[PDB]
Amino acid sequence: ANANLFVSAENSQFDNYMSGPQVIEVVVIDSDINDTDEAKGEPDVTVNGKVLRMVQAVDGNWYGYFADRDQAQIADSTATTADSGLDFGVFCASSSGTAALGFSTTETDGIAIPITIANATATGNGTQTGSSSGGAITTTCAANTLDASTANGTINVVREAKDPVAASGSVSVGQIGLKNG
Amino acid sequence: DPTDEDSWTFATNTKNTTSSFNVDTFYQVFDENGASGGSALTLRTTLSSLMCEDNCVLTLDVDAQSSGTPVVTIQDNGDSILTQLNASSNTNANNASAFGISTETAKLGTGSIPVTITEQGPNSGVFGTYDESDKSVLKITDNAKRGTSASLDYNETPQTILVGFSFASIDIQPVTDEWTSGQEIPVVIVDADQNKNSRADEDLDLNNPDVTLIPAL
Amino acid sequence: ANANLFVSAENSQFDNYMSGPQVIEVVVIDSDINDTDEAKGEPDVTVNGKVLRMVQAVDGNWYGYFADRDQAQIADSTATTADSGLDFGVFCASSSGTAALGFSTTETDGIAIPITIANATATGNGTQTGSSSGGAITTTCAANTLDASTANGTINVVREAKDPVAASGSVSVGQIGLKNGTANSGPNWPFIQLYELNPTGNVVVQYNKGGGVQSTTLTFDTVDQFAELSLDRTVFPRVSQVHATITDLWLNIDPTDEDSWTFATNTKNTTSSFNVDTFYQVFDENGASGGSALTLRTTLSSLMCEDNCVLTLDVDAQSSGTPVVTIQDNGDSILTQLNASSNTNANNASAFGISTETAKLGTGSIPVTITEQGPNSGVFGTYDESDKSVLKITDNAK
Amino acid sequence: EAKGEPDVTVNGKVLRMVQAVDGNWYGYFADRDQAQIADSTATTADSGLDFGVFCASSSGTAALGFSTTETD
Amino acid sequence: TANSGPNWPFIQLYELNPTGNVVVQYNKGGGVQSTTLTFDTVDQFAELSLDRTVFPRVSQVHATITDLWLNI
Amino acid sequence: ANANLFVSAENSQFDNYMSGPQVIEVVVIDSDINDTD
Repeated sequence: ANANLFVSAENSQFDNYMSGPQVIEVVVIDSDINDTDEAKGEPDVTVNGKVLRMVQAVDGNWYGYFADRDQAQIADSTATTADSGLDFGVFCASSSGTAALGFSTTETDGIAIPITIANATATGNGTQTGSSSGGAITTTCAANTLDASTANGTINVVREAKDPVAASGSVSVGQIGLKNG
Repeated sequence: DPTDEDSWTFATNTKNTTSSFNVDTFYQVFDENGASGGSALTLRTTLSSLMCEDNCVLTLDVDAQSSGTPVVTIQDNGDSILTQLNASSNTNANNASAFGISTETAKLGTGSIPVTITEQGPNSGVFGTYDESDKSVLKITDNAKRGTSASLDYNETPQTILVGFSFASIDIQPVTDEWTSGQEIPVVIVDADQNKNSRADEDLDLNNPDVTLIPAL
Repeated sequence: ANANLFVSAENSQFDNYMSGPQVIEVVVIDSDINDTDEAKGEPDVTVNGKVLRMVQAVDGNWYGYFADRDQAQIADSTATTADSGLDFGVFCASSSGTAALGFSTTETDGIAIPITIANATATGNGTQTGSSSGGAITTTCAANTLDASTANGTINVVREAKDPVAASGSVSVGQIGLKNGTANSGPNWPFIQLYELNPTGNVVVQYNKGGGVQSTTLTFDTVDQFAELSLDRTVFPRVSQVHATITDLWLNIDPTDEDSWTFATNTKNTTSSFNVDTFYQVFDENGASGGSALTLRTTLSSLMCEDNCVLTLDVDAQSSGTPVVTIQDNGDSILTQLNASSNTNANNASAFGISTETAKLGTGSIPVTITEQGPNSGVFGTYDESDKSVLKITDNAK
Repeated sequence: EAKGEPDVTVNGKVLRMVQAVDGNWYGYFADRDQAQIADSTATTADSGLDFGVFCASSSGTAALGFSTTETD
Repeated sequence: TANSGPNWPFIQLYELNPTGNVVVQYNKGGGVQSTTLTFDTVDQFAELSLDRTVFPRVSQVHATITDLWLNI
Repeated sequence: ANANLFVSAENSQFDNYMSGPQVIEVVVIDSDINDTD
């Protein structure tokens, strides 16, 4: 398990394999950045050399969730009703990170946010259901996309998530700037 | 889910021959505490594209030799909501095709034996049909015949569920050479037919009608 | 004990068994969430896969209390007067959590809150006394139920509860939203969450944290295989103290307090109306009143007692005319010589009784009191802290 | 910062701990009968073995401002 | 206000068993610390020692008393 | 990689060579100065 980095797929029994539409949790536990009332720096975590953005939680631990792009899209197409079966929520482009989450997600292939689309435009508002075949995600998401959402928390593949650290003094939500924690 | 306890529900009846019917797999039709937790959505035609290699499908055959008496039935437990949809007096609890899920009757209705498994720990990868009270979804029928069997399949490797009886042995064990007045010595019975639960310790209580035999002096 | 999860029933001596109407305390102690001025997230704790709601206290620890649904209901039916005997207070439905406590309790079989019912309606106001048989709890509780309550703190099965953390700035009462946080005298804290458990079946308590999960498994079964009595010596001289120690898991109802039990043990009282009986908290651990005496003899079968909840005594076994054992007051009981006539003396065990409770614990019917050696030990004794036993050998014994 | 009181027990009963300026937690206890017997010698206040004034366990909330109910 | 105020310090009274053990526990994450003490008469640890055997005419008599009981 | 100083061109395979119009990243990671408020 190393010392300070924990990854869900790290299992000796299964020889560190992962497969299918599964989500992988990355946790950092370290005493250097464990405080929640001071603005310590986000820990620098990468998968295949690309940056993984980590949110601090109330236990003083840093969380991040990732999955394969095509498997998330293919699995999400089965979820015909929202927040049931394998729903990853809504597929947004990498550029949408700043407008939707409030921080940059540009070194990722795409993000999956738990909202619903009210105004199903072709461009500015992402894809609710995903593609049965998969591929590149190109539809973007904006700030007006979040406010118009009529049902939050539509992700069903992660259900037990720790509370993001609150905004006090110098500290932002999740210590990295989530718009709603 | 890496943070939660994962629940899966299967349509396993391999002898439902209705043209519309197919063996199928569903995700989170229940919770780990036996709540609703959402609708049932088809996964059968997509399992090829989600990296499934003969390992995402559960099938069951209640009567393998077609003797007329079904060996295995299904029952409710603490991690599922199963209901007897045919409540007619003409049938009983040994009819596996008389159970279904009430909220999801298109694909998990009468016939099409629904079977539910639950994850033993948030991020373990080990699933079971038992609940925390040790009550399995799958039970052997009360009128089952010796020698007959059922067949359960995961990962395209079937296993037989054989029904059999066990010879018993009783033996009083005197602590020393002679049993004298005012001394407790053990009496030991070995009969596998009274071990009806492998996850629980069982007592031969007079008052329980389902304990069929009790020692007597 | 794992690292950060503590469950009361976790005892190597008794092999993690639990039985009867007992309440179980779950405590989380961790340095990651120990602060009380910041809004840290409730820790994620489940029993048999169902959510356990945890309140933060002033020591920076998270508490939750649970019990079997049917055993709480059956035991509560014995408590005929409020806040005496085995009272769990009032039984509310799962939906009532939001209206009564101020937060959701929907993944539970029922909740037990410490109030009293003023307006005993059929629907909107819960059950005061519980069912002798048990079953599903369907009566609901509302916000107007709390306000109309005329006596708060009626739970007697949990008596030593830590103070809920106070509401300052972003922080709510108990950090999860209790509507009134005065412990052991208020209408919300403590409260017991009811779960339907399987006799002879396992009970699993889990805590999910970053870097791995802690579990504790318990067994729910009759526990007469761990129960025994020990005496201090083999042979007793004439004015000796008889120091009797009882170990019984079943007798530790309160996980936070020192449990007191009182017995009518005279097996030769032959009066037709008389029966050997068991009473709960007729005294304190400090020898105070601590409530009335309420019958448990006809209910012990339904509370999972298998030949292990009954104390009997025979003062003269060989009927020689001289009684070997008598009884005396000590620091953990209030015993009185009701026959104070000069014609009798202190060797007459039948001349002692309890003054406040004379129907069933009067003259004759030798009352015997035991006290728990530690809040959550399960080891009881007749000795007090001055080493004065209740049971003494008579001066003229043969 | 408002850190939680550490959980300290004597013979299984809770000991209430006060924080001091050195960042340490303190508590003081004694046998009940010995304090009472010794206090009877102190006929003038704040001289000899005076423990001050003896209060009941319930008095903790009204006098100190926090609960002392698991004490004698 | 310490040692001149009405609340600090204060002593919590406990009923203890003569010739019996007294156990102090602290419960923290990752294990518990315990310390056990005995409550009994302590005249078996008490003695007086003098600095010398023979004393000349204007000597100091240096007497040392060790007694657990005397440390109130 | 030392302890607290990271330079992009530090590659054992290529023997710490650099060439051409390339940009080089220098990163300092230390717990003494890691705060941002």
